[PDB]
Amino acid sequence: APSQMERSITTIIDTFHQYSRKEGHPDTLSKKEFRQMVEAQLATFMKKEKRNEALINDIMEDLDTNQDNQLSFEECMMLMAKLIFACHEKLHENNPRGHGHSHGKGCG
Amino acid sequence: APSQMERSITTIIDTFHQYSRKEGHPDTLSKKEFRQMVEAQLATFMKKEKRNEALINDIMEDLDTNQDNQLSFEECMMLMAKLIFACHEKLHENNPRGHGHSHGKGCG
Ligand SMILES: [Ca+2]
Ligand SMILES: [Ca+2]
Ligand SMILES: [Ca+2]
Ligand SMILES: [Ca+2]
Ligand SMILES: [Zn+2]
Ligand SMILES: [Zn+2]
Ligand SMILES: [Zn+2]
Ligand SMILES: [Zn+2]
Repeated sequence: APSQMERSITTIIDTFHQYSRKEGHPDTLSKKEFRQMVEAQLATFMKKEKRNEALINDIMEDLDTNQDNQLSFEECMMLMAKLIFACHEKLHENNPRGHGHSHGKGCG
Repeated sequence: APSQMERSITTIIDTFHQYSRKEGHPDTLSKKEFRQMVEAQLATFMKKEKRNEALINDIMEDLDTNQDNQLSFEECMMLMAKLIFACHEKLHENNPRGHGHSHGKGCG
């Protein structure tokens, strides 16, 4: 049976395809598809981005490294990598040591 | 509420910590912790590695880029990146177009 780790990897890919298949090339994200994905799937991790079209505009341009106005899977995974690392760092910030009790924030 | 994508990112980090916290430094994987994680969490994605200590030995040495005999989070995420890309490619191989029906293999 698929492990928690394998399920998580598959779900990341499935989520990308849920938005990439809507219009244009079915394996790339148009601006509209990327914004939809960010607002629906990263509304907590990218809370300031969902309500701010401005930062989404910067991020699309940063990720679109071949300047073809769509995000390939490989281009979009640069964002996933940044999010994973940021979440790891924030998880540690929210779980300080030495309090003799647990914390439950996770990452934000 | 956390999205499927956010849940997947958190679960990846939680799975790393489930094995990194067992011994030694609580935020790095010893050889024993890494092998345990691979055998328990990547038994399908890395099916040939779980039953083959040999390939796990190569992978640990490839990932341990500072040669300190443990995998940091950053070092271990190089493996996660390779797995995500490999799963994406295999998902496409298992879902050929033009058959007029669905396929259900996912990635392996
Ligand atoms: Ca598309
Ligand atoms: Ca592009
Ligand atoms: Ca450890
Ligand atoms: Ca190391
Ligand atoms: Zn794809
Ligand atoms: Zn506290
Ligand atoms: Zn950690
Ligand atoms: Zn078929």
